[PDB]
Amino acid sequence: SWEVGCGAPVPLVKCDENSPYRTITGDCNNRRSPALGAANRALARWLPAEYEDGLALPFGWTQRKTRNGFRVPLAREVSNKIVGYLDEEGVLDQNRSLLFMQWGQIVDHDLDFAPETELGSNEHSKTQCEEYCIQGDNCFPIMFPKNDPKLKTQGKCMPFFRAGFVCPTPPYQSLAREQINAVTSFLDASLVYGSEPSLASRLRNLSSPLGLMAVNQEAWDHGLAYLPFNNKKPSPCEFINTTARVPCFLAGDFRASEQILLATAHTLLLREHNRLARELKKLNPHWNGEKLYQEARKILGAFIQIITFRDYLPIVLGSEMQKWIPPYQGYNNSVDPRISNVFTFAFRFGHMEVPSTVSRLDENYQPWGPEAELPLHTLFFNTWRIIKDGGIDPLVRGLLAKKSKLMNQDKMVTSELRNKLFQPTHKIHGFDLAAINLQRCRDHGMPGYNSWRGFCGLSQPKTLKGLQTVLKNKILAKKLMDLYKTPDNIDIWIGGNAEPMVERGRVGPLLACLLGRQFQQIRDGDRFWWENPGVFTEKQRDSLQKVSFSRLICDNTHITKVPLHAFQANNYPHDFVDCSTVDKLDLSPWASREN
Ligand code: HEM
Ligand SMILES: *[C@@H]1O[C@H](CO)[C@@H](O[C@@H]2O[C@H](CO)[C@@H](O[C@H]3O[C@H](CO)[C@@H](O)[C@H](O)[C@@H]3O)[C@H](O)[C@H]2NC(C)=O)[C@H](O)[C@H]1NC(C)=O
Ligand SMILES: *[C@@H]1O[C@H](CO)[C@@H](O[C@@H]2O[C@H](CO)[C@@H](O[C@H]3O[C@H](CO)[C@@H](O)[C@H](O)[C@@H]3O)[C@H](O)[C@H]2NC(C)=O)[C@H](O)[C@H]1NC(C)=O
Ligand SMILES: *[C@@H]1O[C@H](CO)[C@@H](O[C@@H]2O[C@H](CO)[C@@H](O)[C@H](O)[C@H]2NC(C)=O)[C@H](O)[C@H]1NC(C)=O
Ligand SMILES: *[C@H]1O[C@H](CO)[C@@H](O[C@@H]2O[C@H](CO)[C@@H](O)[C@H](O)[C@H]2NC(C)=O)[C@H](O)[C@H]1NC(C)=O
Ligand SMILES: O=C(NO)c1ccccc1
Ligand SMILES: [Ca+2]
Repeated sequence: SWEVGCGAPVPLVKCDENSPYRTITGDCNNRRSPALGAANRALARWLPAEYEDGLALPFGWTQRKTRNGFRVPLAREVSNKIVGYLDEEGVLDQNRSLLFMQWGQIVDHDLDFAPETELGSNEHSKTQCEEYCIQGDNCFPIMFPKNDPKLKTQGKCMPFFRAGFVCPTPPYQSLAREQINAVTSFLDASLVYGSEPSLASRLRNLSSPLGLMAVNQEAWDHGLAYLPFNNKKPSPCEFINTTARVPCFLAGDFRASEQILLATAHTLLLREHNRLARELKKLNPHWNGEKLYQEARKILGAFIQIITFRDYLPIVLGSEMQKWIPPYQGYNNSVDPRISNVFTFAFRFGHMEVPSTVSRLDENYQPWGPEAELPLHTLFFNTWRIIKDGGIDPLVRGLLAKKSKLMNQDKMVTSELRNKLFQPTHKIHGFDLAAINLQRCRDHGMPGYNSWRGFCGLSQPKTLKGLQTVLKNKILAKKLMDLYKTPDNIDIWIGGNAEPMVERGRVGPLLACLLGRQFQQIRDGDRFWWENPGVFTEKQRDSLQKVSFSRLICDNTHITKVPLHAFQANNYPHDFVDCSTVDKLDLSPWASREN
């Protein structure tokens, strides 16, 4: 038999064979094979892993060893000589709002999570790594090259730890090391509810039987909900500001707090759960807290799927969408809904769409006062700005009137993320997401760029001349070549994002294929897909295709003018209409009588 083996990080409890709801861990979605899709299982491999020693070591761990005859360049150099750029002018997407970049972060979070390894608390393994930069075990440092400013100021390297893997978390030796996805593979709102039983419970307001999610006690937004604070101390949200001491938010996903905007979207989804939960009491008064919790939750899952598949993917896969995601013909038991290891790196394209600053706007959408615009890095793990500086209406207006950063070949990643990133584990805004990303592709044992080129049925460059034509850019290919000595060693992340963009989307051929495939799979393979004959009622369905993110805002904030098409660029006030004119969720085909 196949490696029908491992699974140790795995929880395990049972399946009700005809239940009308998703489990909290994704289990039992597939009847033949229960665990398919579930949290805490290895990420799927669409191709064999590629390691230095064959089973666990990454390329660029042993200095002597080469990859196809050449040394792999240090990550931070690829970052320095290619990704980075100085001039922020003319870098914004003329036809995408900031929201376009944010919604993506929400979905890449709903689908995947690889926790780093961590067995070294109260040991000097966190110090033997940050302070002394000595490789070993799960400490895989990002070493700085020569001619690097950070050298003169931060040390020899940036600490970095390898991602957790299945079976244990200690020394494993026989099949190749596979990394862990720690959230459910189906798009189901597990970022709002959590992917664990342990946790979905702590997020809920059980004390009361209305199916409410627990909200913040200490603070309220002009009389509105706030994700609840988190116990865990030292939470670094109070480190960026020791005077204010405002903890991070506790949510379905642990990353809710990296940045003030993602934290804002998490609050817009929480309120809406409660808004639906309490409206569902009004129409079906004999429904218990659990019943309310589920049908409410079950809906939000639909809101996310719809918007994702209706308003988000076609302006991304562009014209390529149809070549990958055929219309929906119904659940197919033979499809593997799992998230592949490569997709988790393919979705990081969203990193080139992050602008350099976040704006705050007043009611007539104007600069919210003196310091209304802040550079991005002052917002990593920043909760005090929301709590003590306006709430979210000013911020949410921002995501609409403002634009995303257009990914473009000469300016890729903003400096805010490439030079001034802040990590929870350490205490300096001084990391590089590009380098970190590039190392991560290696930690996970990812096959080179041309492998994937071949996998998707695309040509495969072997020469500068070949690379110039594919990338359609002479200088870019040249630098890629000077560093990788062969298109075959080019880390897929940099590989994928350097290809020009497909017509009407925001990503190239390769990446369109990888993403194109994954969402096709998580849709055809989701038994709880919302367009699935059975999940909701026929009337209930027509009710739902009437949703917009524009409506979501109106119901949960005090913004009165929003646009009809939140994702594409929209100016105020021409493209801004008042809430009263926006279609709404008719919760009646839900209204029960006789239950
Ligand atoms: C201001 C915006 C953003 C910030 C500050 C940010 C920050 C980060 C950080 C620190 C990591 C951990 C990386 C690693 O250790 O390997 C990460 C991972 C990641 N990000 Fe982002 N990110 C942002 C936006 C986005 C967007 C917009 C997308 C997609 C549209 C995205 C997709 C991903 C993916 C796929 C990962 C690896 C995830 C996993 O599987 O655990 N990110 N980000
Ligand atoms: C950490 O957060 C602090 C509060 O959470 C923040 O200090 C607060 O912000 C400013 C200080 O410049 C003050 O706010 C308003 O009042 C001043 C006059 O004092 C006005 O001139 C300003 O326009 C402003 O609207 C608050 O009084 C101050 N609060 C306290 C208790 O001092 C810090 O700025 C943050 N520090 C860091 C390093 O991020
Ligand atoms: C800014 O981006 C927008 C999306 O990329 C774009 O609007 C879209 O243009 C498409 C053409 O690809 C139109 O196509 C739709 O036509 C009818 C609706 O009348 C529908 O039956 C079809 O399904 C089809 O999607 C749309 O009108 C629009 N996109 C959507 C999803 O409706 C803008 O043109 C861009 N702005 C500029 C100035 O270029
Ligand atoms: C159900 O979905 C699966 C997707 O994995 C489909 O699998 C295809 O079936 C063919 C047989 O005709 C296999 O050779 C391939 O694995 C898949 N086709 C292609 C072109 O790759 C399956 O056909 C779907 N079937 C139904 C009835 O829905
Ligand atoms: C959710 O459960 C109940 C229901 O709202 C919350 O109790 C309310 O608390 C606020 C002030 O904290 C006041 O409206 C009343 O004291 C309570 N009203 C009712 C109807 O009970 C409780 O605060 C929430 N639970 C959590 C953990 O926040
Ligand atoms: O994975 C993140 N964002 O997508 C993230 C991870 C660790 C610390 C801060 C942010
Ligand atoms: Ca999920």
